[PDB]
Amino acid sequence: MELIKGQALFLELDKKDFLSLKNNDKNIPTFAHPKNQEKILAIFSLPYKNPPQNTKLIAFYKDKKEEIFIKTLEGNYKSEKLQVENKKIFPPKTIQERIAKELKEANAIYSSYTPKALFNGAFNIPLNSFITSDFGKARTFNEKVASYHSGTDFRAATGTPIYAANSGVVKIAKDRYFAGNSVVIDHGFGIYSQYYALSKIDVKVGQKIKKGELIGLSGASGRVSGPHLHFGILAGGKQVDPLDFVSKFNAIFQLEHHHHHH
Ligand SMILES: [Zn+2]
Repeated sequence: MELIKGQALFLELDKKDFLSLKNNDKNIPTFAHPKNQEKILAIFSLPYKNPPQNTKLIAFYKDKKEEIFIKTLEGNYKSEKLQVENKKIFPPKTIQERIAKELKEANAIYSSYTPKALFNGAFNIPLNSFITSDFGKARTFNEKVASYHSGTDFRAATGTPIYAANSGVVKIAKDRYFAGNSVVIDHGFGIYSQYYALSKIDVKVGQKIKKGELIGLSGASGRVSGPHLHFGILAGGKQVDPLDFVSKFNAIFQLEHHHHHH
């Protein structure tokens, strides 16, 4: 199999006598295929940054082992040059404790696995065909610093209402240093959706949220300048192309075949 770096893949395996799916030492959790009761699923994701050239997974069954080979593809990522506030790439030493704190909090959330579906059918995606910066765009900040885009940016006037892409539990709902007013929702199965750069936050941590419920208003408080929604997905432990992820998830989990938007 082949997978573009920075993308997720839904792996389908026989359910009968299955024990474990392992990358190297890492256990990859599995969950029931929602339509085919002879199959189970796992989410496998490749990092955008420094991915392996090839991956070998092993599925352990009671009486056999199966090897799954995945070759990393480079894809067709583009690039942009951006001017940002200097503080966003050179934070003063005195604020780096706050950044380190917010990193530890985020890591605790993403390393906590919810072994049940909190979502409800397909993810909604924004009704918006003006992507100002796609996932994985290579970036040069202020002519000298490099990065890559870890989510997808949609042109939106400040104050555009933002609705949860699916049901789940809110895990983050505050201003964070780099990407501003931020909401993160746990959907179960290690799937998290992210909404950054907001001007207003209308949810609170621990709140159960339904698909299509208002979580805030779009803003211009993010790392990059300009009014936009930053939308992200973390799945399989990695930031992945969120529009691509939603397309693959929805093909499996949608309850109706119609168009999925709020
Ligand atoms: Zn962004």
